[PDB]
Amino acid sequence: HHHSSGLVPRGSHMASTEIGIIAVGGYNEMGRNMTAIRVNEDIIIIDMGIRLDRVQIHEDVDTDRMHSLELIEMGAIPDDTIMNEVNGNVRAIVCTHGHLDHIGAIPKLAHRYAAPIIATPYTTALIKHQIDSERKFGVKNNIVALKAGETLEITKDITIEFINTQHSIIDTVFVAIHTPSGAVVYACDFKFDRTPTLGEVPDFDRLKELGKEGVIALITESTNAGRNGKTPSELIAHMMLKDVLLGTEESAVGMIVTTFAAHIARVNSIVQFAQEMGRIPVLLGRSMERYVGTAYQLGYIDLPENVEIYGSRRDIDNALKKIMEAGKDKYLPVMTGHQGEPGAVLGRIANGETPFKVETGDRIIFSANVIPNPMTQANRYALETKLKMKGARIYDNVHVSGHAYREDHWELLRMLKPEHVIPAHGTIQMHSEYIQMAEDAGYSLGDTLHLLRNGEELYIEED
Amino acid sequence: SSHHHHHHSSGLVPASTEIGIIAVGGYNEMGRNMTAIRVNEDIIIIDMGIRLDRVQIHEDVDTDRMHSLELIEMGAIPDDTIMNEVNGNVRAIVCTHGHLDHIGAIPKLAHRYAAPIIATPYTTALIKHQIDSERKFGVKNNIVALKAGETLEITKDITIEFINTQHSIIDTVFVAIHTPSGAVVYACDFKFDRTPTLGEVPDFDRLKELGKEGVIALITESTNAGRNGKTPSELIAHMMLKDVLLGTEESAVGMIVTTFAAHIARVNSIVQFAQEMGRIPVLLGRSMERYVGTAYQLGYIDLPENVEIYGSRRDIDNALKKIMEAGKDKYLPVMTGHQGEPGAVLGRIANGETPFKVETGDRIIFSANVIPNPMTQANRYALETKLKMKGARIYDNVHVSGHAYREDHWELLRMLKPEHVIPAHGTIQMHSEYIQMAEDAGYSLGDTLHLLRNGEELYIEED
RNA sequence: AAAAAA
RNA sequence: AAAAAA
Ligand SMILES: [Zn+2]
Ligand SMILES: [Zn+2]
Ligand SMILES: [Zn+2]
Ligand SMILES: [Zn+2]
Repeated sequence: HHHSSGLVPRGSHMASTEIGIIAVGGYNEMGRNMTAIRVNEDIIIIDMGIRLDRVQIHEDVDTDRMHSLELIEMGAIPDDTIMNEVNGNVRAIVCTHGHLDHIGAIPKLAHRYAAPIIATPYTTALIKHQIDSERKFGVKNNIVALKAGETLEITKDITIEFINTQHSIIDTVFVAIHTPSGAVVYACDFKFDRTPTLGEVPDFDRLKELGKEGVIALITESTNAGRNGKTPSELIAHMMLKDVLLGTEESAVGMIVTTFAAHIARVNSIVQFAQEMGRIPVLLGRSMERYVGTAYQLGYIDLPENVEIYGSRRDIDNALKKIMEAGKDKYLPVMTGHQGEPGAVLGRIANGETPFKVETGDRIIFSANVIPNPMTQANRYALETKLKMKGARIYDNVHVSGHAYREDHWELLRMLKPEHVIPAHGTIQMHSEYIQMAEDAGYSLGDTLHLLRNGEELYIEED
Repeated sequence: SSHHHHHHSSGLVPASTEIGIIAVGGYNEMGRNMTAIRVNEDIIIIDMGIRLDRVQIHEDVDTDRMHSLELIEMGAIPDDTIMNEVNGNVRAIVCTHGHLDHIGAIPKLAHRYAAPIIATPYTTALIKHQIDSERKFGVKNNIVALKAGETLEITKDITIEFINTQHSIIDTVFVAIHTPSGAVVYACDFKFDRTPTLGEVPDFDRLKELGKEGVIALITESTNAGRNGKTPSELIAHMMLKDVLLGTEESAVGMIVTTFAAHIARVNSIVQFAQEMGRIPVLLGRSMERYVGTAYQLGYIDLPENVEIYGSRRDIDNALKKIMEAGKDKYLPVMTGHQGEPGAVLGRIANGETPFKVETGDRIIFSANVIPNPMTQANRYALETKLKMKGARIYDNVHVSGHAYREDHWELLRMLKPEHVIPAHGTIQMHSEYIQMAEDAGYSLGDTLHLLRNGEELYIEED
């Protein structure tokens, strides 16, 4: 009557953890990133960012005076009101680095959470400055510096680990949240760089170790997952910049370099080249003085003792007057204004509001890309037109990306071996590209590969 | 009553040379370049090239068997019949380098001119091979090897000087035709590279000397004059390739590199990297063997004694079978097929017509660009689809251009100080970009800056 | 941005 | 691909 069919060994389940991946902002767009990681009833927030272009489309703005609710209505700050309906209490806010798409919304949203703000030293300095620049939301959260390779136990069941990585700003980290059932890894704004000009090479060994210890979920940026191959190293930008600055038959012509003030590796390269060219490096711009000086006071960069740094309008105008009468061949001005921002040094120069006069053949080196949005594109077009009309020669895009490419994401999937993968930090189109890469690696959409929209919670019941 | 005055000039001399710039091919399109420089009745032809896409659009066509007139009707070679209306006798044919857009039409057009063919040693080797495979015209011009930095006296009034430059193939030169009234400089397919991995740095000193001695006219390529800034050095391609090949956590996976067979510097880099990776470099492909062997056999490269080189179908299939049974992680195959050419090694592999089987995770590195015309785009798309469907990971465009950018052209204008400038070697759109740069430098179109079409002769007289 | 092809 | 603004 009855035949035996077979046997199956049932596994043990010694620890049941309910994980929640909550997408607050930056899953439908570039900017205003915010993620919440729930471990049963505790919540770790990662990255309260701003979306700058939605600010730029309104002329009468002054983000500093606006309340967070209007900023949410504008879509510039993550709509974190969904947090009142996530089942848990926030125990920490973590920021992976100091870019505004990760810390820009801190002074508008952090004060409502009874939780510290945990970040790397440079990031904590930048967060403190960002909060100090507003006196409308009095945000006085405890601010904790956690260095890369260090751990901090936030709950008996939750620990936070920073992993060193590379990016277009120093002191970027992966975040690993360790839970009774494994690790949740957050990797947004990262880049593998085996030859960085500043810092150490990302911790591939620890990444393999984490992959072997158990990763429940990987939250990772999708920004350049559609660019084939691997990201070029910062060394490539360094060498291209060296060739533009030194490899020329027009040594004694005027030269200006503009780049991101927070791109400390790039700025460091530029000032060392200045020493090679026999020119004095002159950093111009409030943001230049702030960011480079902060880096210097934390021991992140070294600086030649002939460097000159001016952030004040009249010190800047005076330095430019001194440069003009001493000879532009005698200095290398590194200044703000690469996106044509009004009020930045290069834009005031282009408008003739300056003692510095651009002449035919003067070289202007944009060690940056143009941010692909119509607003910044219009500003850069106006600035470049003005500079070209005064005879300047433009060296654009002397630059490499700060984001992992498709094959970098492939390698990170192979190292971390996550049970689940969640693309973050982009549009649904960038997520599409990531999804096709992840399917190539074995993941399945809606099963182990998850497409989230702003305001959605993915629940993971890990045995 | 009314009165004024004027000084009449003397009709006396304080012996007249007429210069002619004749555009035959390559001024309306990419490919089939050919220029004629006339000094009163003597003519120096520069570059009889082929335009390959006009061949590719016709099904199953044997250019080697075709007459010159059918090829001209196809648009695939310069229409030199206009030479029967130019008042002079051709005294020399000069080729600036061995690319097919400069030498491909030689076995169809050179034999009708009572003149030698003058080129650099490597270029002469390639020309001799090109003639040997010709099967319709009996070509018996003498081929004279002239090294860079040497001069050769062609007529009582005309000498030819080669100046070394950098390009995507070794032994490229500028040509300076010295006449009684000054020099005519031809600079097509050149690139400034202060750190080349092969050859010497272009002779900037001689270029300045020429500019000060007197240059009547500069004929120059416009190919990338619309690219802002300066061309990245070949060292950049070298370092990107080094990082792709060496910078990975997947040491023991299969890797295949494809690149231009004539890019001897790139191939040299790849083989030295193979030595670093602990793999055996195996060059596969008829063109690979021909070009690399000619370079090695003339002392342009050195090669490790473990290198293997196979141009024959069965040596190739045997080497691939040996690679599969010895382990793909133990070899670095450098092969033809980067444009998806049918019959090339990579294409036959993708078609599964070889012992080599591509598996998931195998890396295919195109150290090349996709040539922007619909035919090669279709071929590369088919090849890439086939490779991706077999699990390959694609690293594309690990590559830098071999052509000067806008500011490189600016500095060459500043060095050579030509009286007249003539853009060549591109479409009228590329010439538009050049013209806009040259107007920035003081030239005026139709006066000292001249946009010529195929089949036009520009006259340059003495004041 | 000018091949591949034995 | 996330600013500037003494
Ligand atoms: Zn960032
Ligand atoms: Zn970001
Ligand atoms: Zn060429
Ligand atoms: Zn060419």
